[PDB]
Amino acid sequence: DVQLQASGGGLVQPGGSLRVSCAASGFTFSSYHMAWVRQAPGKGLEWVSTINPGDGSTYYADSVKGRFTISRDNAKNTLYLQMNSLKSEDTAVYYCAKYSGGALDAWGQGTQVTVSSQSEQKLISEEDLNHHHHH
Repeated sequence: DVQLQASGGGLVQPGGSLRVSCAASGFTFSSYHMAWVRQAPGKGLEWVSTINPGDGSTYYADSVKGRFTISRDNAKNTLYLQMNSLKSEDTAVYYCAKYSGGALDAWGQGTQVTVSSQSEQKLISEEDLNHHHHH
């Protein structure tokens, strides 16, 4: 009936910030209930945050109320989340789903989010510079 897709996972450091999103297709956010779930190596998925259309009543998994930020657009069909104050916990796969009782079903694709340290490598071997050249 309703299928959604999530992505935008990146590599951050313990205490950074990651902006992930989930483009749904089938209904409107400012009318239906949605949430952001996560699944670490294996696990069984966990509802991190849930947003309510209209007033704005927000609910979290408690251990993420002051960790992740669940927000969305009333006219764009998308679910965004801010991954701040990491602690090797955010490292998992997040999905977006509609609320229908007290648990999420998760129909998203699966955004791979990971947290590490000293991973600024990118391989250049040609001086990245900054703006000392514009061809």
